[PDB]
Amino acid sequence: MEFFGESWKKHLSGEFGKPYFIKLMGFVAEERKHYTVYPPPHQVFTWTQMCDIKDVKVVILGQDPYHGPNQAHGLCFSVQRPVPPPPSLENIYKELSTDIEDFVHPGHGDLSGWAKQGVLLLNAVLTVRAHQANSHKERGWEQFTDAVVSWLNQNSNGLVFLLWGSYAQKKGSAIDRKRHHVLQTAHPSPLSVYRGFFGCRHFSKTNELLQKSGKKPIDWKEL
DNA sequence: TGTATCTT
DNA sequence: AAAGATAACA
Ligand SMILES: O=c1cc[nH]c(=O)[nH]1
Repeated sequence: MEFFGESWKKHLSGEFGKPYFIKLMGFVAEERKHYTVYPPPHQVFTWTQMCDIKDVKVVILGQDPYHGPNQAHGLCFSVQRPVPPPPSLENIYKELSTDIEDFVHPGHGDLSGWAKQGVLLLNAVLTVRAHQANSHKERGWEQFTDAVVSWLNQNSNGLVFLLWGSYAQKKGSAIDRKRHHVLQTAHPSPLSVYRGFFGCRHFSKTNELLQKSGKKPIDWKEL
């Protein structure tokens, strides 16, 4: 057992020996020697430990991890107990409450329950320097996460990609819009939420598009 | 202070 | 690229 889930390591292995990835890991390690980097080393790839790669039905793509202490744990927008849901997640829960009739605030912020159902909780960038949002962008993470999205685009059919925010939206051109469903809206952060996130209804829409492809819907309350 | 996105 | 401007709030 390790950082990468079995199936994900098998299909993403070709990236490890590539110059951009070797250099990206070197940079992250060098940042960790001078600064505090989120999430810790063992939780950078938690998004690979929740379900098998070919069991992925939905993909929620965010910007980068949370930049405050004990927040980011490798699943986009998630926080493990007893850490309270950060501003972005409180907004996600509010949208979920107006979108899904049965959804109520779960009293915690751990999104592992969605991830176990086949919802890939990925960020365009997988690490961040403490207190500095998007500090690790354009260092190599985008090419790695492009490889993840590309693999899913090529080897699967009828996936629902939820691209939240400008940076997450850059991956739109890596997805075949006729073979997969791409839903795009503003980032749930208070600084952008009013630009389309509130009222986007991505959760009910995902479940409707899944049932049209003959797949089982996501129980958003299973947390 | 702190939690995006468009403009210059 | 990076910083200013804009923008919404317990
Ligand atoms: O994981 C996270 C947290 C905040 N914002 C994101 O885009 N992703």
